[PDB]
Amino acid sequence: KVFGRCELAAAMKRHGLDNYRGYSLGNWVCAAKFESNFNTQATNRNTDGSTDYGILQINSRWWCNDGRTPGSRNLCNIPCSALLSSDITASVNCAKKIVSDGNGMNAWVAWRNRCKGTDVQAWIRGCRL
Ligand SMILES: CC(=O)N[C@@H]1[C@@H](O)[C@H](O[C@@H]2O[C@H](CO)[C@@H](O[C@@H]3O[C@H](CO)[C@@H](O)[C@H](O)[C@H]3NC(C)=O)[C@H](O)[C@H]2NC(C)=O)[C@@H](CO)O[C@H]1O
Repeated sequence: KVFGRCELAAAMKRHGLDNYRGYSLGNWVCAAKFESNFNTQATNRNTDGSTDYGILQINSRWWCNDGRTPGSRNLCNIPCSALLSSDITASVNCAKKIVSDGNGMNAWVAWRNRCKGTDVQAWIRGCRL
């Protein structure tokens, strides 16, 4: 499913992401935009052999099990395919664990390079929240 900007904002808010760990909603929407272009089915393989999954491009080396990443840690205890669902619950629950792991949102390379330090509030402009 390819979410619309405000549609995603609403879903993430509903799932408790607004200001989770001090990160406003605009940060999460900006991250999803640049990580997957709001597409829940997005996947991208990395050089180390791991793969990033879904709306928030969660990596198989640490967070989920895809059965083909030797050394995967599976910290969110879920098959990576669960992160591609049209329902973002699994992705959100796992993201909460990731952002709490010590490096905050820096865990998302696109957030660090394209969202961090920008006016993220613009990402939720005009949305009925
Ligand atoms: C969204 C996504 O999946 N992002 C991936 C990153 O999570 C990953 O970065 C590495 O993540 C691990 C797990 O959070 C980091 O290890 C943690 O480091 C912190 C502080 O340094 C420490 O407090 C934690 O104990 C430790 N976690 C454990 C359980 O070992 C690790 O530092 C990150 N590596 C780097 C280079 O930032 C990167 C890299 O694989 O991939 C993203 O896709």
